[PDB]
Amino acid sequence: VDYKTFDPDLWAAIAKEEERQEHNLELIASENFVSEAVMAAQGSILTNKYAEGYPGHRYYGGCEFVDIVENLAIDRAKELFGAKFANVQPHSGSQANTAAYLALVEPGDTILGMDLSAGGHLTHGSPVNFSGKTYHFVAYGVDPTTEVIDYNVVRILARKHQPKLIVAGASAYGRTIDFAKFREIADEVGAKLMVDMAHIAGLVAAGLHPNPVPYADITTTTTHKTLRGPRGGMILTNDEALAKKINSAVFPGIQGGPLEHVIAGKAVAFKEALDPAFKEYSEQIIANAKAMVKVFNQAIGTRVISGATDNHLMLIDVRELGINGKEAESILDSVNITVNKNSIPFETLSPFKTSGIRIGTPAITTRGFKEEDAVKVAELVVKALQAKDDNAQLDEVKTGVRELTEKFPLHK
Amino acid sequence: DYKTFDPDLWAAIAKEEERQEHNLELIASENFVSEAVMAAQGSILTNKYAEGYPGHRYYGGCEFVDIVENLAIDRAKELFGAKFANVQPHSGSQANTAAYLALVEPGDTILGMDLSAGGHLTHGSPVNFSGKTYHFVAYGVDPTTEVIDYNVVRILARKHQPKLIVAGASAYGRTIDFAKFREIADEVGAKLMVDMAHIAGLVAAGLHPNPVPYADITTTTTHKTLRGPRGGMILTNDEALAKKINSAVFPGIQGGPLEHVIAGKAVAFKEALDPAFKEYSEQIIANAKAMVKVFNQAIGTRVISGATDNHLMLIDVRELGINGKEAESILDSVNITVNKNSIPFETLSPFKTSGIRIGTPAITTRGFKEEDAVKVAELVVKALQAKDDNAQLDEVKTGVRELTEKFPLHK
Ligand SMILES: CN1c2c(O)nc(N)nc2NC[C@@H]1CNc1ccc(C(=O)N[C@@H](CCC(=O)O)C(=O)O)cc1
Ligand SMILES: CN1c2c(O)nc(N)nc2NC[C@@H]1CNc1ccc(C(=O)N[C@@H](CCC(=O)O)C(=O)O)cc1
Ligand SMILES: CN1c2c(O)nc(N)nc2NC[C@@H]1CNc1ccc(C(=O)N[C@@H](CCC(=O)O)C(=O)O)cc1
Ligand SMILES: Cc1ncc(COP(=O)(O)O)c(CNCC(=O)O)c1O
Ligand SMILES: Cc1ncc(COP(=O)(O)O)c(CNCC(=O)O)c1O
Repeated sequence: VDYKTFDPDLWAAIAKEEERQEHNLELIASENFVSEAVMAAQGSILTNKYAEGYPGHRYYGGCEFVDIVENLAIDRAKELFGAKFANVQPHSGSQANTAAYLALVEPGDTILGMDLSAGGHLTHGSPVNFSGKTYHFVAYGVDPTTEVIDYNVVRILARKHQPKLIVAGASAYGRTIDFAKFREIADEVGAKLMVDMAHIAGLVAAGLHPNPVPYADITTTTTHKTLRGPRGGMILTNDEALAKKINSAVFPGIQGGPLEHVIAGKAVAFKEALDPAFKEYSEQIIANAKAMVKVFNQAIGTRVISGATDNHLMLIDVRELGINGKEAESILDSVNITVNKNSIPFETLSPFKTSGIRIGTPAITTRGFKEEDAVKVAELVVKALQAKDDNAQLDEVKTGVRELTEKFPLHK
Repeated sequence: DYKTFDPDLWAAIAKEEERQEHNLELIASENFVSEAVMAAQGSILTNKYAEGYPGHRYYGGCEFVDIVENLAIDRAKELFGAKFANVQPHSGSQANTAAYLALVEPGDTILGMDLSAGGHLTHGSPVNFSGKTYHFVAYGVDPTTEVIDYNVVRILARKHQPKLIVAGASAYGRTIDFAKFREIADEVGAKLMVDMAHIAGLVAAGLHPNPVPYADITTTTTHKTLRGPRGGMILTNDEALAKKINSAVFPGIQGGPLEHVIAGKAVAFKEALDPAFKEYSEQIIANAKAMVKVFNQAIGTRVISGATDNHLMLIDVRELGINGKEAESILDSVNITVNKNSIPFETLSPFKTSGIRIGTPAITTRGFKEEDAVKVAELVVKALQAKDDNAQLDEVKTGVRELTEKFPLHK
């Protein structure tokens, strides 16, 4: 509180954001609320250490204890996911994927990855991203009728295009991904397989989604989604030769000094995820998501892509409400429900309007919501979107949000 | 209490805290951030996805994160006079990655400082993305003076016709003539990029010529002499480049920014706008010059170029019959933390090297003045000359203890 007097404007903004998280329903599928330990590690004196290199082999003196922290994160990662090798230095999921491609393919090589509209990430071959700029991406999508991955189409594309690498994983796909089937297709055309499990990494760790690590040549992930850790990336592999290429790619390939205080937060979160309570959290995530999907399915005007969820998220086509994703987002904001607009498969509008919204349950599950409460959130979402600027209706939605946020204090 | 759930992690963090307390941190690129910076990094801002830029995000709920990031952008602009600022780079390497994307094309010819002479890895080392992605030509320093020969730089630029000239250094103790670099770049039709990561605090305090008026793009880290959290930043005065910089950072090479880190950047920039920061920055250079004088007079330690104009020095340890890695290990055993470092025309591998690098930002932050800097330098000399006399080493340890007890850090 002493330093808060020196910079009133900044600490005032941080206080508002704390209230915002307290008083809104955070439904961004890729968000979560980290523990106090995760925040304490990020707020620690480890921010002061330069530690270029890897544990035991640094380019600086004085890394005795940073080496303990980083090996803590590596070892717990290997235990969480069954990988023989782990790199915990990527600053983000985008840095992780950048180094993974460096260890797997050459510039210009052909890569088969999920199309962004269908659910793939920017770094799975978007042409405004390094991935699409550096490599020759062929995109697979979802079936127009079922809106799930057609693995025959993936195989057809793989045979047609003879990719060096197939990428699986998604930012906006609510369904189980068949990594074994992907491995089988990659083997038929002689390609490598990279799996980006960033969104489902927590569910994988809890055994509630098939684990890609045994199948993928390289597995990448973020630490800050369903894994409920600090923001950052990680790279997993079982091949010792790839592990050497990954480590060289991360540093001195594309990064310099690692963020050791963030890596401390990773070690914190990995140990939390190894706790048996974490598995109960993860099942609650899926139970809550399925509960909301059921509410959204019964409502006309919220159309759940593929009609179901197997994991933490849902993609909602809002077009039949006469709105686009950007306006659906702002409507829900005006009643203190935070989502993001999101492209849906076969998206026809720009990535800034879109035809839908995305909703995920990890953050409300973390603050304590159960299925009854998830159901109330979805009902509130449907009500707000059907309101059509009936301000009385909207204020009732605000009331229900207020009841939910008071029933489940977060930072209080 | 949450510390009881993970005793191994929290013990390691506590040991690192004592280590910073009881060792002399002489690593030129390190510092000790304020309680406010750590509090900002340890805040709830880590929970926010904020892809995009203030006002134009891909997520809901960014009203207050937008305030924070604009605080950091605006303070960066007031500190350095840049018309545009990008505060989202996760690191200095990410900053430079986006800068190159905004300036040149893969395979283009870039003229950057050789690593041994003092340049950074991202200034064209062939094990780095820079050397792999672009055709780098290196300029170095004169062998006799160990400072930059700007006529040799002009000859190289004329000969190789680079699309881009990069100036800036990780281990160069002397003033860089950014005006001269701009002039050379203009003669051969090149763009100019300046990576001021090490001197950014000195630049902010007006103690090193400011590159922002000269460089097409200026990159920096926020965590060296700027005494901020770990991260990068990209500055420019050109509206077209600013747009290319922003697209290069996101969605070019990053995803969501680290908003708690950007909060810490905003904290640190306001600290640097305070007049005490200028006195801190002046003390940095005074302490560095004080140590250089000790090293010059000591037999066995040779200061590269024989002088410093900024925060750091390269010490050629070869006359002591050791290499930089051994010098690093000796000094660590007496609680002095340095890093081995290549010297100009380095003949050994980057993991052995012929020297060590020493900088004063961190001991200056603990409060050291020139008298105390002189004692640090004398202790470094005593330890490197100790040569298996364990009694001498114990005396060095005692002197380190007197200094760290006199200038408490985390206590
Ligand atoms: C993380 N990300 C994401 C993703 O990567 N993949 C899916 N399926 N869904 C999502 N949802 C949320 C988020 C969306 N991020 C995006 C998505 C698309 C773009 C994009 O194409 N932008 C272009 C054009 C933007 C425009 O026309 O407005 C650019 O030049 O920046 C830029 C950022
Ligand atoms: C940040 N960095 C640095 C730098 O970039 N530039 C200078 N002048 N001085 C320094 N000092 C500290 C630090 C040193 N970092 C380095 C320096 C050199 C290398 C390098 O050449 N590595 C090679 C192999 C080196 C070897 O033979 O051991 C590699 O394949 O990884 C890798 C990292
Ligand atoms: C000291 N010295 C030096 C050195 O001895 N060794 C190295 N590696 N590097 C350097 N760098 C700086 C300095 C030498 N610099 C130069 C650079 C260029 C020239 C040069 O081309 N002079 C020609 C004239 C060339 C012309 O005008 O056509 C000559 O005949 O003197 C002569 C000397
Ligand atoms: C599958 C996947 N991979 C990589 C990333 C990139 O991580 P960083 O933002 O840390 O670079 C994301 C981000 N997904 C964000 C979202 O879905 O909202 C992702 O979903
Ligand atoms: C001039 C310069 N530019 C970029 C970087 C890279 O920043 P990151 O480590 O955050 O990627 C460094 C690191 N210099 C580290 C040192 O001198 O010890 C640097 O000195």
